[PDB]
Amino acid sequence: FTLIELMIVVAIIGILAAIAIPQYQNYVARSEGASALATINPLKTTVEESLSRGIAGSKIKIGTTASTATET
Amino acid sequence: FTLIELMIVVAIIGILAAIAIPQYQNYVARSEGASALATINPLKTTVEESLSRGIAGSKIKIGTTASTATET
Repeated sequence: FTLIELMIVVAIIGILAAIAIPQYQNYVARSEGASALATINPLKTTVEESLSRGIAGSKIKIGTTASTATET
Repeated sequence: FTLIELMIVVAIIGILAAIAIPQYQNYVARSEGASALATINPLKTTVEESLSRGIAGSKIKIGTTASTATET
């Protein structure tokens, strides 16, 4: 092992560092907003259809309970 | 003091002389060459490292002046 060998390794370590890391939280925030909008968008169909069929607005709830003829 | 005593002394003086002296300047020259090579060998590491880090070749000088970020 020579000192030139180790100094070249140190220089290449420094060069391999310093790689600029761009902003990434904006991408995550935008994806979260898109996911939320895509999650709550189909619920417009449920509310509108239930209101069209006469189901009371107070009877339109959120859950996995089996919807009856009066509750959705 | 006898003449035989002094003649034995003279003979032993002559015998103690005449000791062949081999060549010795070759050893000194070889040691000087080795010392010079060992002196200038580590300077290869300095030049190569400075060139690797981007320091200009004209800025790589010899001296005890404190090396800066641009001069070595």
